[PDB]
Amino acid sequence: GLDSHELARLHELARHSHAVITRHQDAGGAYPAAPTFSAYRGYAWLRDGSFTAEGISRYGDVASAGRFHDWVDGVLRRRRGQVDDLLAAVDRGEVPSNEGMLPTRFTFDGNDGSDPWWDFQTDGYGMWLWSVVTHAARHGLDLERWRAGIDVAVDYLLAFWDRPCYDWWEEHVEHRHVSTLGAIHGGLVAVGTCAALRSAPWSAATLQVAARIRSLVSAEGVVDGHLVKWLGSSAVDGSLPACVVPFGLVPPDDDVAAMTRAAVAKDLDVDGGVHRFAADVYYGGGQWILLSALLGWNLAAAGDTAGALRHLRWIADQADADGDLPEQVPHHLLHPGSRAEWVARWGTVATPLLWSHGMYLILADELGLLP
Repeated sequence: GLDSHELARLHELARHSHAVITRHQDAGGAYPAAPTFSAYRGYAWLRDGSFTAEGISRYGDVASAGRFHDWVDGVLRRRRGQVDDLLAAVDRGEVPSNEGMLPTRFTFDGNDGSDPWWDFQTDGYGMWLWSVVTHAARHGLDLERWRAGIDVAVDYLLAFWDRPCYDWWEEHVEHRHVSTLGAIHGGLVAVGTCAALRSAPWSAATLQVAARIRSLVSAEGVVDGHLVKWLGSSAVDGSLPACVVPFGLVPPDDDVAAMTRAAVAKDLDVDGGVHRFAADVYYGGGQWILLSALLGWNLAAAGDTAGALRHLRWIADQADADGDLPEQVPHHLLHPGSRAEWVARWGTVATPLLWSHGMYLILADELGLLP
């Protein structure tokens, strides 16, 4: 589906994607979100990092991906006691406040980088479980290397999966977001179906809770045949295809998968560039590279190779002169009048965003296009 001109460019963007991610990986193994963006620099997210790590693992850099998993594992083992205390509080009928929960931002030395009152999220822990299991399977690795950190994440998610939290976008703490539920589900199914983990004390529980997540989504997270952004809403969010691939609420051929891809395309995809959600005013609500990649990945997995390629091409067209991929671009803005104030406050849009590169690597690999 690609000529020599396109292939050369796509190959080069893959090589550069690998290079930029590994150049900016912290000494301790964390992947930063964006080394030069004011509001993100100095911090790591499990969400960004897990997708970045999966792109790097697919690319074949076992060493780099492993160092990320090492970093996460060690950070989580350090929270063994915090998690045990949260669980003990629950058992005493004293449910912890959001202010006491595990963090969203991490410093590179594994401390809280932000206050969870303001950004409490559970998705990243689910993503990490998915990521580490997938990596180990791909490369034939012994999960015992990372198991104690897996155990912390599992225990935490089994307790807290059903709690309201902010979405991937740091919005709406009172709601239960389907792509958050989906991320947790993906992680739980990954560990619950992993033969190396068959004897873990939580083995059966992970699949039972995954089933509970699917029940909740069936009851409150599907409208008019499609997934919705949060339980009890009617609208879609551009994150929702992740619920299909990779997180597996439904398979790619399911009607709800098809309808969800179609709804996201219709409501949020403009010319190949996918918006986050209709009300998005962040930088005016631009078109997100990672979301176009996510949709493309989902299209590839459904057999729509042409649609996948169209989204891959759109992403490639957003690379700057150095090959760096921004977080988002303003070719179409949902709320154009809101962009200037973001630029004025926080600077120009995060570029490179490592997650953009990670997602590019995943989509490229899905289409057989890694060099």
